[PDB]
Amino acid sequence: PQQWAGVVKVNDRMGYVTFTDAAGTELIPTNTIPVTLNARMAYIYCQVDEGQKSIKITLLADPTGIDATAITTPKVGESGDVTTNAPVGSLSFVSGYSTVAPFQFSENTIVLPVLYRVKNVTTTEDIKNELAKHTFTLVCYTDDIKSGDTILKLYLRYKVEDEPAAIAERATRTSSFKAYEISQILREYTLKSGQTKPAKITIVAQQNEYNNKLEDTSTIEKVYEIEYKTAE
Ligand SMILES: [Cl-]
Ligand SMILES: [Cl-]
Ligand SMILES: [Cl-]
Repeated sequence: PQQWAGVVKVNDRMGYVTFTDAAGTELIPTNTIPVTLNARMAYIYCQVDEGQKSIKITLLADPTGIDATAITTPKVGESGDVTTNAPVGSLSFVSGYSTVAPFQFSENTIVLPVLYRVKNVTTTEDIKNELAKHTFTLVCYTDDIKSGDTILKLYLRYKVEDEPAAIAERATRTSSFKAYEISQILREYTLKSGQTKPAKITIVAQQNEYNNKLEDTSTIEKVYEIEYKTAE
């Protein structure tokens, strides 16, 4: 009974939820309690049921939604823009037998692995409340897109909804995947560049390997690359 965890698209199949992996295989839950996850994208932990385009699975944990917001705005300081107030640890961590970095899920979706620092809380309610304070927004500044541009550059804007000193104290290591539907971004990129698709998407992050202080001399900028692929 092979086991697997990973990022999947969430399907609404006439009211029942199924999933689709990055290879395009539909994963059909056979759990006796219905899946009720309301997300566009998810992280699941599962096993393949015995008796082998669709595979029946048993979920081994409650599915987790991982949707995050991608926006376009013309430049820094305009409507919808977000100001970073915390550094990530990295946009990479260990998944399976290797490290994973920002990657392409489908023509419409990309995924950021985020390694970051949270407050040390212990009640289930508190942990859930703490996690909700962290928002990872990808921003495309459309004024920066010029005619012919083959590179789509996105800024990770990471905001913690807490006071500056409490942000600085966070030290508990956490990992999460964040999935971004980027069709609207791609549409705007096409209109400004005249290109049908970018050769690559770049993700620009403020990260700090040592502490959670944004204005620390250890905070660096790091650019992660995604080679953008299509069936066409
Ligand atoms: Cl569920
Ligand atoms: Cl509790
Ligand atoms: Cl570049």
